Amino acid sequence: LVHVASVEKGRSYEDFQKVYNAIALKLREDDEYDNYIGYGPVLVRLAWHISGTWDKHDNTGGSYGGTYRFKKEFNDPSNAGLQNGFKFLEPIHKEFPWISSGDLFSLGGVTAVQEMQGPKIPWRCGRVDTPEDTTPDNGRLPDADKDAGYVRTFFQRLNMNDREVVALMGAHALGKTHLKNSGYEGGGANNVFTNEFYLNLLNEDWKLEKNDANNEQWDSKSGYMMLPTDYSLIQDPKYLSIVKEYANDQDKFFKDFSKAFEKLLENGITFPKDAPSPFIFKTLEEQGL
Ligand code: HEM
Ligand SMILES: CCOC(=O)c1cnc2ccccc2c1N
Repeated sequence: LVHVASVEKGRSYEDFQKVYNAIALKLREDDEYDNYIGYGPVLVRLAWHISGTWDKHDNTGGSYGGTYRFKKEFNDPSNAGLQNGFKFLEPIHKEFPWISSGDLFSLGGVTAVQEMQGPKIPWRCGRVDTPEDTTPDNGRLPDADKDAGYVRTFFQRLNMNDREVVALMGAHALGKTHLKNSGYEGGGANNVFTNEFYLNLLNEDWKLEKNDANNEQWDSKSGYMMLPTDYSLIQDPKYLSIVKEYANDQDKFFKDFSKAFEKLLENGITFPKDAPSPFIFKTLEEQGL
């Protein structure tokens, strides 16, 4: 099973920058969403979920196929709430129908991260829409009620190591949990990409409680929350070290996240030797737009 990247015919950097810009402009002007969080966080989550289906053992799933457009994956309980990201991207796709679904979904996550003042995420095109019988079964994305051993084992399926895992989890500084979506409630409702996930883990006084859906979560007096899988990053000594490193080094966190997030979005894709170099898109701000 090889998924070879194939550049959308006749497209170049500028074409993709235009799609980036459309997403970013819509992020700016659809700012009311989810009590003024905006769509940034959910678009980051969508990019991660469409990528997180990958299995290194047989090379199935991941972003290449754009199979989130299909009913089985669209309706995965693990993807509850992602329909909002899909709806956001739908007019974007109609404006730029030449882009593959997987390129669009992954590009939305890149754009969201950069537009929320995150690190630049290099991004490669060439994901190709594959048929419905390539859609991965439900159950490939991770549960939140688990411990560090689970997180570590889970992520080995996506060929991620401890540093990559800890880096990627910093995305949980963004957005919030929604009881109706996941059985968890709360979060900072933040839309600026920072290293505050790690600072919060280390600095808050956390109490493990049951929530209204009778799930376990960690709550702070200041009103932040952490999933059991989030908190496992300070229970495990290897993860804790890296948590401390990112809490104390914003630039290192940015750089490591950029690498891990790109890798996440590219898992399962074979890039031929004559493929274009990754693109680094300019923000609206850098374009004076
Ligand atoms: C152990 C792995 C992970 C687990 C168990 C997990 C679990 C969760 C849960 C339960 C939610 C709340 C969803 C809702 O209630 O709407 C959430 C939200 C979120 N997750 Fe994760 N996550 C994991 C890893 C990741 C990764 C690797 C990223 C991206 C790099 C990511 C990005 C996000 C973002 C941005 C949100 C907020 C979305 C919003 O505000 O709508 N997560 N996650
Ligand atoms: C502000 C950083 O710490 C948090 O408040 C926090 C912790 N875990 C989360 C897990 C999922 C979504 C949001 C999350 C979140 N916002």
